[PDB]
Amino acid sequence: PEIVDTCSLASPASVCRTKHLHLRCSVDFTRRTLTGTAALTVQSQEDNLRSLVLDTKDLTIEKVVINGQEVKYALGERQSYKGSPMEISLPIALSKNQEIVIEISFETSPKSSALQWLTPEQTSGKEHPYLFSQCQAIHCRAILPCQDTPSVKLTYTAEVSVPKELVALMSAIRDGETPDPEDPSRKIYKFIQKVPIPCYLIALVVGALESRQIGPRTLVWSEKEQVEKSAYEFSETESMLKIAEDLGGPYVWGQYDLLVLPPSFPYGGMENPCLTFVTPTLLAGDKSLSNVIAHEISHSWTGNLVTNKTWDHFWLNEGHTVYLERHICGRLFGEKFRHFNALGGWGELQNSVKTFGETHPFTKLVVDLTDIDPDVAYSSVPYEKGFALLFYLEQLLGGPEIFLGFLKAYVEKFSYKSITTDDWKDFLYSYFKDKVDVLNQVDWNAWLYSPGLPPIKPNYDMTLTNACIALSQRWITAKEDDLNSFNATDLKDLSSHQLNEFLAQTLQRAPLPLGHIKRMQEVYNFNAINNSEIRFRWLRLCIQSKWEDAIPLALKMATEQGRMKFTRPLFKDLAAFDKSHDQAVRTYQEHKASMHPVTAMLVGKDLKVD
Ligand SMILES: C[C@H](NC(=O)[C@@H](CC(=O)NO)Cc1ccccc1)C(=O)O
Ligand SMILES: [Yb+3]
Ligand SMILES: [Yb+3]
Ligand SMILES: [Yb+3]
Ligand SMILES: [Zn+2]
Repeated sequence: PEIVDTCSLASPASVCRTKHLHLRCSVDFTRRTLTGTAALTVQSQEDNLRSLVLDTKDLTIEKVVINGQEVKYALGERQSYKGSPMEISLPIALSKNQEIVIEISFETSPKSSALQWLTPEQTSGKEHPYLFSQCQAIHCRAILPCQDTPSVKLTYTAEVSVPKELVALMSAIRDGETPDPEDPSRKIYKFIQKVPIPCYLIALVVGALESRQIGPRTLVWSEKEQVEKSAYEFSETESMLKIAEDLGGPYVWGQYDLLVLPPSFPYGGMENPCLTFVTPTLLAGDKSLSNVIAHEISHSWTGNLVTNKTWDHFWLNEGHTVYLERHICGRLFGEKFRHFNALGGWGELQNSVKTFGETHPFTKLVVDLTDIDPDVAYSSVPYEKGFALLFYLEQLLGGPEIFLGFLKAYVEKFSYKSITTDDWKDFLYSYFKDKVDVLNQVDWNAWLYSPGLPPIKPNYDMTLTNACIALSQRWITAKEDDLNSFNATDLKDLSSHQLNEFLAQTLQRAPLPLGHIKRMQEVYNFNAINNSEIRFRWLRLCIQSKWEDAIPLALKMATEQGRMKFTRPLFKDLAAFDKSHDQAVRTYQEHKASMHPVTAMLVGKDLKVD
């Protein structure tokens, strides 16, 4: 069974493996560089090992030290988004299982794709700068030299020097703080991660952060202006951790803290161990976007404990996490609610497949990422096709209680390891050996490796969806003389989730006639709704239906936050509207230099600019 990581230029785990990183760096805001040493404890997996190769991207290497002396190394030629391989010549050949420590002195580039450096103007407080990282999938190599593949798990410690007014946090347990001996305007924050993790989980923030406690093992961190609102928004967090522990087994990471990032954070959430990062666009005021916390919590088992061996197997991380996310929300709010969210996810899958096209290779569950940048291929597919496959399997094999038994056993089986789809499938067959005849009914080749919508759609309870579908059908089939029958009372029995689903249904049939959209604004006043998911879908419906009044609203939401879920389609829709096209491109050009580097790249590709 031969499997190597095609996104990594480092020596693979079969040659050598990193066991520990001790990181000592200083955050230089004047220069937008992180400077320090990465000491890697590396274990040879081979006899007579004399060299090894590490991933780097846009790093400046000052030197490499083993056994107190400088050693030879060479940087290869850059291999586009993969970066440049660093070969290091070991001073003494290693036997199998021998471990050494390699200390690499390095400096990042200001344009590190792992990092966003924010001026004071780009923060809430307006007095201090801010830095955050995002290493998933393959940007850890833009921060430090490493075997940048999830097929290798290491523990880590780190000492981070920062201006003394600021606070540093990491994906790790805080292990104290002191004044910096070599510069008193500074502080050193120390950190310890005792659980082996893939390098994509290394995370760093530095900024003017304050914390508030919201449960026995949870602090919320943000700038001061966001603290009170974040505490309320994420108050279900401890109750979700308890349900998750019930489903997954023991939470092993100690703390579960939340960090609410500035608005340019590119994702809804990122499951950094001990410190989940979230977008401030979750702060709807009513806890209605909390499925995102349920999702990040669930990664504490599926993803951070049982990890995909390479990114071709990313659905293992996300499809399982969505399956557990939806169970948490099902426990809190009922089984009809789990089916409603499950049925919504099928529609998001329809969208993604329609968008790439039904034979596009990114619509496959297991993807081949050789020479594909993971950020380009990134979509809802591994989430929703992965969830669809699990929910189909749940229904085939006897229901949620039985399938949840399999999930817990799966996590116990593969804790602290990195696995492939074939490892998952083999264990699925082993666990359900008394139901192999059922298992053999599944069209594995189609579910796993075929493009498009899955060969079979699961059964979904429709109770909560029906009202959404009816209202959306009323609007789609309305003629001019029917617009007067709509009224704000149409919405009185719909939850925010149902309103969001009404908009998703209607957006799938966009455009609507412009008079319909204007009437919808007259009677429902969707312009007033600040809930980001609902506002996103409503602005998209308005732009796709060619409402000029919506252009400044859509542009302002595209640029005042940077969650890619929202920014990328808003910009794409604005460019596809002839009236807003020149402005969409201009606004992108003007904002580009102060955007997140990955977001800037993808919006550029979407708009075909550069
Ligand atoms: C498209 C994008 N997706 C994410 O941010 C997900 C990232 C993730 O998988 N974290 O674990 C986390 C997530 C999971 C489920 C719902 C929303 C967000 C987004 O929502 O902005
Ligand atoms: Yb300690
Ligand atoms: Yb009529
Ligand atoms: Yb150009
Ligand atoms: Zn996830």
